[PDB]
Amino acid sequence: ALVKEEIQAKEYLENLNKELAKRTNVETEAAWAYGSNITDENEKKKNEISAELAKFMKEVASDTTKFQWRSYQSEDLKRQFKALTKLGYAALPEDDYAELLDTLSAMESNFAKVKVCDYKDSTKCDLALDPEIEEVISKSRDHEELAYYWREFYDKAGTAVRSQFERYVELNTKAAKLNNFTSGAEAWLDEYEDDTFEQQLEDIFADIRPLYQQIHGYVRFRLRKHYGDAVVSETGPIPMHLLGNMWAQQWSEIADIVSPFPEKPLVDVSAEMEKQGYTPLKMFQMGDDFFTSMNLTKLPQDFWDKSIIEKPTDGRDLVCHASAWDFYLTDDVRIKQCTRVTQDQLFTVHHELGHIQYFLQYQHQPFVYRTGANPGFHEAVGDVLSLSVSTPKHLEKIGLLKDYVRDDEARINQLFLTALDKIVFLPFAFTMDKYRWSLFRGEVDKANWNCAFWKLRDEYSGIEPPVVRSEKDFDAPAKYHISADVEYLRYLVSFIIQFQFYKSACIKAGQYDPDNVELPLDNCDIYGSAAAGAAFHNMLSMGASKPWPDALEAFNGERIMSGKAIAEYFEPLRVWLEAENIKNNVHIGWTTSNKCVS
Ligand SMILES: *[C@@H]1O[C@H](CO)[C@@H](O[C@@H]2O[C@H](CO)[C@@H](O[C@@H]3O[C@H](CO[C@H]4O[C@H](CO)[C@@H](O)[C@H](O)[C@@H]4O)[C@@H](O)[C@H](O[C@H]4O[C@H](CO[C@@H]5O[C@H](CO)[C@@H](O)[C@H](O)[C@@H]5O)[C@@H](O)[C@H](O)[C@@H]4O)[C@@H]3O)[C@H](O)[C@H]2NC(C)=O)[C@H](O)[C@H]1NC(C)=O
Ligand SMILES: C[C@H](N[C@@H](CCc1ccccc1)C(=O)O)C(=O)N1CCC[C@H]1C(=O)O
Ligand SMILES: *[C@@H]1O[C@H](CO)[C@@H](O)[C@H](O)[C@H]1NC(C)=O
Ligand SMILES: *[C@@H]1O[C@H](CO)[C@@H](O)[C@H](O)[C@H]1NC(C)=O
Ligand SMILES: [Zn+2]
Repeated sequence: ALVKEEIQAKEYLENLNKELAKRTNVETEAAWAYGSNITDENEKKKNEISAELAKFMKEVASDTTKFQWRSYQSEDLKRQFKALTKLGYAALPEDDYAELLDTLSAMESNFAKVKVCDYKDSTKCDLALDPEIEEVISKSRDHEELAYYWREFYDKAGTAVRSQFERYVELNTKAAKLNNFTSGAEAWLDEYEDDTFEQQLEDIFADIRPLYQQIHGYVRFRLRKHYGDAVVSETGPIPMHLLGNMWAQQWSEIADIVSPFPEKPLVDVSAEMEKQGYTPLKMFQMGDDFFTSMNLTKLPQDFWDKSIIEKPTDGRDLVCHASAWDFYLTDDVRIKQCTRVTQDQLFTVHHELGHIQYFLQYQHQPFVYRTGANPGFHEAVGDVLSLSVSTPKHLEKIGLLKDYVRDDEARINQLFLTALDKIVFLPFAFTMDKYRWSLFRGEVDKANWNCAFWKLRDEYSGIEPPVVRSEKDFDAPAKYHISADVEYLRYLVSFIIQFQFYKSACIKAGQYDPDNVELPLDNCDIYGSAAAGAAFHNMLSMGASKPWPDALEAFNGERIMSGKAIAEYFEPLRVWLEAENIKNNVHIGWTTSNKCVS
């Protein structure tokens, strides 16, 4: 009978979770070794261990049918069993799974191994994205130089893997259908446990979209004054190579030429960091300090012993794209980052340490619950601290910002700078998954795959390639997450919910009061706040033990994902910018791009 079985089921789950953690540890070590050191041998090792774990998962999913788990009284036991039924790629036949792994490593290794020739020196051909190409994209204001590096990178990181990407789409679809999802889009969306999640995001995006259009319009206007009308048109999409980022996902690198008040201070602490002799180690130690200051968990010795926080100086190939790793034991957590001493990198350090903190907070949970409440929660943690670190308030405390006067104009500059990262990113993030969803769902014919990408980038972000592209090119995989098969919606969710977390943490810290002019949201510093840390502890320690609205409720008593907080943060900017665009007769919106030939 069911009472006796449920008791047996509890014991079954307890043992199985511990077994799954141990088996996943082995897979994770092999994946770490490959990412840290790309070789044919490490690839083979990584993929063979994954195939072995996949085989075990199949047996697990099969064994769940021996339990009447849907009949059980315990919501907790039912939730754990449900988690185990979800095979993902491991549902594929043995041979198909092996082919998918080989396809995935082919794409990620291609991305990681991209090298281009110097614009001025065709003999020097060892320029990698990180740091060489990204340095040019972020710093150069020579539009032809920028266009050169754009084309070279997209051709090598994107177009080169079209056939592998096509096969990946086929196998991802096959896997999804074996799990009885319609496509990989539904498989990804399942992580958010909400059948209205897409509509919710459409509604939030629509509310914020008008603010994006104002920022876009103003940036385009300012770029015209810098580059001239031969390079930037008033009415067309912005040429994306001028936006300071390879994918135009964040525009903060061009703040010095588009800032509302160029005669007033604009926060850029990179120079001071270098002057004061900052190192990657110091940046991570400072991140550690921020977390512990909030009464959260200190980084364990394994982190310091085993992390890679600087680009290796030997000849080896590796994945330099920053990442945080859980090894599913106790206190074995690691970061791999090719750390540079810049302001932007200080934020990346805090982002990655947010992941690490989440790992530490939930490591006592059973294996199946050792992940984020939803993928967006995991991405949000570090960014909440980054919002605080980025404030003039905090940066003055740590001696990185000197002789700063926070008048009305300096505040607008700072808000605009933040928006160049936070608002600009929203349409970008949405398009990454809108694109892949449309491919997964079979909504775009193979003949139209590349122009379908640029169509979305045009429709949502109002940006376009610097040169004419066609279906002979394939540009999507030039973005890491697309080559590496990492779901992107997590970042759209994060950029919305991080402001919900930040607003609440700031209120708990006594750092934000909407009726107090001396306590504005955009200058809140949660450093040293045990009350803010307590909220994080309450939420993060849950892991995935409960549906995400329960995790949000543990933080601040709310159960709904909302664009209220992000709009509240930027409201003073919205008011000022709307007026400024009217004052300067700024054209808003854009004509359809001519840069992808069908
Ligand atoms: C995705 O969706 C798929 C459906 O589109 C689904 O595939 C189905 O899974 C079913 C398993 O749940 C499976 O059902 C079995 O069918 C057997 C006979 O199938 C043959 O004939 C069919 C035509 O009539 C064909 O379509 C098939 O291809 C086969 O040729 C049955 O023999 C079998 O039965 C046994 O099991 C049931 C279930 O028992 C349950 O558990 C306890 C006992 O442990 C019961 O007390 C309880 O009541 C409960 O029912 C017993 O009742 C029975 O006595 C037998 O022991 C069973 O019905 C089905 O064949 C399969 N395919 C199709 C096309 O339907 C996938 O599983 C889904 N995938 C995922 C990941 O969810
Ligand atoms: C730097 C960061 N890395 C990823 C890593 C994703 C990942 C998942 C699984 C395996 C390898 C890498 C992360 O979320 O930490 C990142 O890609 N981020 C942060 C914000 C937006 C997004 C971007 O830069 O596109
Ligand atoms: C990289 O891997 C190779 C074998 O694939 C190994 O011999 C070598 O020690 C590794 N290099 C480094 C720097 O760890
Ligand atoms: C730190 O957290 C613990 C529980 O994790 C709590 O009991 C303690 O009160 C906190 N310290 C402070 C100063 O709030
Ligand atoms: Zn992240």
